[PDB]
Amino acid sequence: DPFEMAVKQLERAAQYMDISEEALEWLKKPMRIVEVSVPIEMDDGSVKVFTGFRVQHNWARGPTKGGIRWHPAETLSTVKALATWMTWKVAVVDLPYGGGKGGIIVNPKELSEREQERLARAYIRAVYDVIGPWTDIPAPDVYTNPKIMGWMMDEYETIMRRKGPAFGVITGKPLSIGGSLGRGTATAQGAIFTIREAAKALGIDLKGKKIAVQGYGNAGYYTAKLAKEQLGMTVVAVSDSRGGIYNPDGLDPDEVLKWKREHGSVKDFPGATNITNEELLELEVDVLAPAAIEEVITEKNADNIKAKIVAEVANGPVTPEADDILREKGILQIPDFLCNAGGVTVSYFEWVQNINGYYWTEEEVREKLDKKMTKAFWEVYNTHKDKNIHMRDAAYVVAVSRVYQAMKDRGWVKK
Repeated sequence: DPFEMAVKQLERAAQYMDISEEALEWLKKPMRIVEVSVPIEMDDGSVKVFTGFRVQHNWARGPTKGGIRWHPAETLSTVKALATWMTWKVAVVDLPYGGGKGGIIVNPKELSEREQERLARAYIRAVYDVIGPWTDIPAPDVYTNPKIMGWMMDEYETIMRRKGPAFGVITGKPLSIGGSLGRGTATAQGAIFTIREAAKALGIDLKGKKIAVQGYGNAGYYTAKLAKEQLGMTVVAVSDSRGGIYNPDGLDPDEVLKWKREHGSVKDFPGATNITNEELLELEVDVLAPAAIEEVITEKNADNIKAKIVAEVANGPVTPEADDILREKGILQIPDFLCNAGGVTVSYFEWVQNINGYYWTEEEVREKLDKKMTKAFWEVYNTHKDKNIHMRDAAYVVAVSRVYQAMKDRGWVKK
């Protein structure tokens, strides 16, 4: 059970900090869960009803934030756990946000464009009473895209009768309608900033060093590319689901992406030796950035990791036992929800731009993301050094401490 795992993680985090029992009990339960029926008209004329969710875990720090998932395997427990996880994600980077999450149990591959638009509009019509620019701001997620986000924003604006900033009700919108610059490279840019801060903390100069990226999707490719130009590092290995490649002299991320786009995979790249993901994770490098399927570092390969810095771009790619093993080896790990917090930070920036009615440029968005990521990483690392605990635990302590302080300030909990 996902919610049980989230609650267990929260209890483990509370073990390393001084938090009252009533606050822990408050945080173990989402503050509002909304389950609604989503009726749409199919192209054949029949009416189908889908199950939609909108979980608002906590809003002590501000309006809740979280994406909407369109997956056939969606469950209320998964949405609750992801909302609980969104709370700490926005808390670690000091955003004025709470935790939220949505989801519809639907297979979008079986739905046409008109049916998808009807589904988005009906979901907005169903959850309008619990969402808003200052109440709950949805976002893109798995199997959802900026097109659906724009449809949802249009439906919300139609229902609201344009009485306020309807652009700010939802993030990830297209640039033509309340969109924000720098959204495509948000996660990779945040990961690069955290990697640079980690190198500064460890005293390593990344100029001319080596990086290996596990996973070559959007985040992985942009991370490798970002690193290559901004950090000056040498990309020596990238991998895909089919396989991976290695080159001591370095790989060009643009050429690798073009070859992957042409042939469907990064395998058989010219001048590169084809390798499997398992030895790619074990390469002698300085930075390792798993940006693919989670749980890639376990008991089998934990002892064989030779990277100095492990930037968990993906969602929890390292098991807690592997976490302890790598910590014993002196390898610094950037926590998963801290390394990839650039996306939510850029969504917050988009919300600020929509609320204010004034839109920034690429440079400003990139200067603000730099400040936010640097401050969050340094706070987490200072907690690491002071409490002599695992980085992951330090980030959890920071997030839970911020949420607990916000709850105490409102008077929700008296201890």
